[PDB]
Amino acid sequence: AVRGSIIANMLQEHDNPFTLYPYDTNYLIYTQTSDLNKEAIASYDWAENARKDEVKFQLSLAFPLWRGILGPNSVLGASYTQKSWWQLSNSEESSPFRETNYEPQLFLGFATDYRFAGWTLRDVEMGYNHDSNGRSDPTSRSWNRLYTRLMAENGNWLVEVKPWYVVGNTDDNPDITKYMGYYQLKIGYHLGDAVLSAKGQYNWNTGYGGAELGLSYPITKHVRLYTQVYSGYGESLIDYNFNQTRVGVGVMLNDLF
Ligand SMILES: CCCCCCCCO[C@@H]1O[C@H](CO)[C@@H](O)[C@H](O)[C@H]1O
Ligand SMILES: CCCCCCCCO[C@@H]1O[C@H](CO)[C@@H](O)[C@H](O)[C@H]1O
Repeated sequence: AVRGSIIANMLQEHDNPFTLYPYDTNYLIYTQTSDLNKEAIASYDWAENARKDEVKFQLSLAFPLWRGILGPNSVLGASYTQKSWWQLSNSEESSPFRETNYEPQLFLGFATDYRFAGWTLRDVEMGYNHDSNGRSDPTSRSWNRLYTRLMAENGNWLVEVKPWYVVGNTDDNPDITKYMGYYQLKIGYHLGDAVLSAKGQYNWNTGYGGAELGLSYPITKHVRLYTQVYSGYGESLIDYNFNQTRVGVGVMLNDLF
């Protein structure tokens, strides 16, 4: 199976066409943020009654569009990642959604076997990424990136680097690279069935950035208990230039590996 190998997983054909493939993690946690960005969402009619406690979730799927496109162990794929912040408890304002980040990708991935002194480069993926919050001005955030995702493992460790280059219109947030940087590092450690993870981005030039620490353990064969702690800038597109520390607990399907 090869833990956390996204590309190798996509090559494994499913009998039922409706059985999709996981790309990033899939979870639904009840959170509590340190500070809520009302300044950015001031245009909303419920902005003032915004609660610091929100239901946060992430949906992430991969769709193999063409296997073996560039030889065996290669694939032309697509993926969809959605992160949503929901003011569920806020019954006073009809439980509105504060932000949703739609993140579809089109890539060319390869399942590899390169040795790096104990480590093994399992995935090499290169593609285009679109990320917008589907909002109308002034609360509209959006940016496009061309990237490369590398994944390597070493026993109970997993490391994934994802450098990128911004392409296209950045008018909705001209300085988004100031807070996001030029790459994303992800680390995962397997302590038996417990999975510890780290995911962050950092601009070494400006000093801005954010990080995410997570810990899961299986409830059953498919679901897991997940605890997350984000801290820094760029949690969501609307909060790309807003700093906050968020803690949440909930359920998770798949983790890093
Ligand atoms: C490494 C393989 C990458 C496959 C992703 C296909 C991206 C096609 O997508 C196109 O990419 C262009 C890049 O300059 C953009 O200018 C276009 O707006 C976008 O539609
Ligand atoms: C395979 C390992 C790839 C690591 C990706 C790191 C790339 C991030 O590197 C960044 O590049 C920018 C443009 O040159 C510089 O301005 C930044 O100072 C630098 O941090």
